[PDB]
Amino acid sequence: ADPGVEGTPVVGSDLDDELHGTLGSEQILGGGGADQLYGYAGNDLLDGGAGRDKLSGGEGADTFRFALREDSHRSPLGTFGDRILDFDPSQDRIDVSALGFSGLGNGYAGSLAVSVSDDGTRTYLKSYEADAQGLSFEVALEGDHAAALSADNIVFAATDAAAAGELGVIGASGQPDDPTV
Ligand SMILES: [Ca+2]
Ligand SMILES: [Ca+2]
Ligand SMILES: [Ca+2]
Ligand SMILES: [Ca+2]
Ligand SMILES: [Ca+2]
Ligand SMILES: [Ca+2]
Repeated sequence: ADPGVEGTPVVGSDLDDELHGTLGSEQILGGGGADQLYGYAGNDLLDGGAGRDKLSGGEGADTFRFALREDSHRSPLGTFGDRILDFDPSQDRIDVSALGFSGLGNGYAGSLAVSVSDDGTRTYLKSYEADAQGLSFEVALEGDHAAALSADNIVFAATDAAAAGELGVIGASGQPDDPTV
């Protein structure tokens, strides 16, 4: 075995990249260009920067923090929402407080309302808060686990875990039939 990492933010910040990271914890920043970022194993921190970025968190509890208000957002000019390949909605988290919103919008089961492209292709998650300038937050996911997304893994509560976990999904009811045929 021989290390010699070609990834990490050390190279290609302002232009399109292919960064393959280590099997340990890292801070990954894409910078400019449509980057292909791969965090792999370890608890990683990931920012995309300018452009529509394609990114994997990999194994470990990852933090998709993003750079500024100008990252993973939509504006009247067009969308710049990033494209996450393998987000784990149980283990990983996505920050949005400094860049998008602090109060979650419309949604149910402790979530934000999800969207799909069609029968296939990517799924999306949207925030329904926007700036008066039309700067809103949306992000695309191609793992198609929209059915498991929750606002619990969307971190706007300053990473404080004193609250949350409030669910009322539990329950049972029925209308039984009694045929004799
Ligand atoms: Ca780059
Ligand atoms: Ca980028
Ligand atoms: Ca890593
Ligand atoms: Ca980006
Ligand atoms: Ca990882
Ligand atoms: Ca992960």
